[PDB]
Parts: sequence; structure tokens; C-alpha cells
Amino acid sequence: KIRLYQFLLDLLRSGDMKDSIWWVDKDKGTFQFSSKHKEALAHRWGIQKGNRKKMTYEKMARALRNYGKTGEVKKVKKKLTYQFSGEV
DNA sequence: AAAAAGGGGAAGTGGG
DNA sequence: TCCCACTTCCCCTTTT
Repeated sequence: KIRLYQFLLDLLRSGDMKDSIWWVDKDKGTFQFSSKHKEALAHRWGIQKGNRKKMTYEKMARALRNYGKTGEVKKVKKKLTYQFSGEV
């Protein structure tokens, strides 16, 4: 099944959900979530995953924080902004 | 102050 | 069975 980081990257590079997420610094791989619209993106993640419960941004960031352990995505010190590793 | 964002141990779930 | 990649819970610390 698809990985969360790909889900997010595929969205950035396609362009749907520009109300929910966008590139802060594309070349560098920095992307940011919208405060008011992040939930709609998080819910789509769950619908797609086929989770039995409803996906929230809180639970999605919980998973996101795990990539900081393996390096795929890291949190940047700006509100709702993360950064993909040399893979973006 | 108050609310949003950030955090993380640990048990639980689904697919392979 | 076990492993992985989250997912759910629940509650606490920091930034805005």
C-alpha cells in the first residue's frame, strides 16, 4: 500500500489540494500545511488507507514525526512546515 | 490567558 | 508467527 510521504509528495507535484498544502521552498523540499484546511487532506489520507477510524491532522503528524527517525521527512521550525529529504 | 501546534510511549491494526 | 508502516489513545510541553 502507499506510504504517507509519497501520498504527500504526489499531491505537491500534481497540484490538487493547494488550499491544504503547498511548497514553502520547492528546490529545498520544504512544504507547509494550511491551518484551516489541513483536516480535509488528513481525512483523504485515511479514506485512501481504508482505516476503520477517521484520520485527523493530529494522527497524521504523529505518523509524520516517525519519519524524523528514519530521515524521510523532517520538521522545520516554522508553523506547519516540514521538509522532504534528498528524494525531493 | 487561551488555543493551536508539537510531542511521544505504548498498545493495536492490516498487509505481506 | 513475525515485521513493517502506520494508527489510535491519551496526555503532556511549547509556540503563537
